[PDB]
Amino acid sequence: MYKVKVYVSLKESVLDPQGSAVQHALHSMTYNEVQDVRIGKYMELTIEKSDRDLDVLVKEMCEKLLANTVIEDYRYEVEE
Amino acid sequence: MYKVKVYVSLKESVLDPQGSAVQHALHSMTYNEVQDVRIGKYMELTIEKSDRDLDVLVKEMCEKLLANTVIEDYRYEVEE
Amino acid sequence: MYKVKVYVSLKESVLDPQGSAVQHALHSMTYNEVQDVRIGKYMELTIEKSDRDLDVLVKEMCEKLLANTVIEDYRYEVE
Amino acid sequence: MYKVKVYVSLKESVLDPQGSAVQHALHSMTYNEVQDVRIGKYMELTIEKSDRDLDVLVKEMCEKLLANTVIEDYRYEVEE
Repeated sequence: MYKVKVYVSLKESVLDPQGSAVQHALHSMTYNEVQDVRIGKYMELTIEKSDRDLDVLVKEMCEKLLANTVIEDYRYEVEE
Repeated sequence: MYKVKVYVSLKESVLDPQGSAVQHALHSMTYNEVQDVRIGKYMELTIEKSDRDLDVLVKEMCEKLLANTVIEDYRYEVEE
Repeated sequence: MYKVKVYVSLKESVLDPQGSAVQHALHSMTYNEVQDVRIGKYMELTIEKSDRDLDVLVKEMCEKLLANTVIEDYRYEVE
Repeated sequence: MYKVKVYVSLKESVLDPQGSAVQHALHSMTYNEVQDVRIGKYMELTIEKSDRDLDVLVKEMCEKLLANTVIEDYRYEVEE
């Protein structure tokens, strides 16, 4: 069947307090050449396949659960 | 400037309670064609080339903070 | 619009002289730490909203042009 | 060991003749929803770990062989 990977990232225009806290921790570890950190979501979905189209299925699952379209962009991969 | 995306997931010999809660959530929405859900971390770093080897720098950050080497695996991407 | 990236690669069970030539070339350039080289195909397509299923579209485009289903594997991305 | 993938494509300020040919064939196959086609190179390399920095290594292999510095762009992926 299908192995779909969905990547979710906060649109550039939005701020990321968690990513900044991490960056700070990295500076706290002397890894001070990290001028900025961004934290997103990564998902591996093993999809069978029903009377529903692959693109519609993934877009629906993304557009309403896996992601919050007013703060995060996404892209996805597929391989059988 | 190097853009460094790190992808951490969880060994395949490790359960993913978080992924399960999601599969269940997706099924309740009729997306019953999801056989499994693994949830991972995606991180975009912005590095300013220093006196430290890039591969050395990335390996250390992942191994010491970004990815728990005991229950997770990782890979990364580099771009200028 | 769909920015779509398909990746065609020779199956592991197939030999790749081109890759082995490039690897040799590298060795000549003193990079002997390269124990192997595989050369694949990278296509970046822009697809408009179609009445057809994206996965279905790509599979067909590969099976009959972008990929020789006899010696190559593929995968793809969508944005 | 290191599985290294280098992705060379062609700068966007350059035409992709090889792609237009591909686009045409697809349109002839009736797949007219194809608005454009850019073709690139995919390369999987297995590299022994050395004192050398992967980034430097890759950068160099590209500047002199894998990728034409004048008309192409590259990025890469690393996994142990």
